[PDB]
Amino acid sequence: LSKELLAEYQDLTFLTKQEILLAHRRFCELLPQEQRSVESSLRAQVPFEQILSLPELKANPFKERICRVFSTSPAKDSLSFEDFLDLLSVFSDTATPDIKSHYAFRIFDFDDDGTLNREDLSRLVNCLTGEGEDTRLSASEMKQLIDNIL
Ligand SMILES: [Mg+2]
Repeated sequence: LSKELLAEYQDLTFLTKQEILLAHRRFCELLPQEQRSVESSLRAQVPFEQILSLPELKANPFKERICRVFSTSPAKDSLSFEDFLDLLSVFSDTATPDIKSHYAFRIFDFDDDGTLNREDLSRLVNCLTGEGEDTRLSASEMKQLIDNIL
């Protein structure tokens, strides 16, 4: 489903509390001492440089998409508390795969036109099949199969 499903989650609290505890400390480890107080973390965002610690984003080198797409801020390089938590919630593959699809989709979808564009289409079957590997090789054959399923 579209942001319609997640829209209901964020507007709620599907996010656990324990995970938050870790963020308060575990993360404050990379944040200055004068910021160790979660009090300044609710307004302060996590610098991209430090975010490199979160493997969740490792999915794509230039997470620049996570900042702008996942978060709506001018910096576009500092995960803010706001969504940060909401991310862990929506990132819950509890329900069917549909939820997961939205997770990886929105993240991989930088344009967000309403479907998988050449941009996502690649990064997509790329991670699954494995760009430049055994599966599909260097070529446009990615259209033959993708078109065979559609
Ligand atoms: Mg797209």
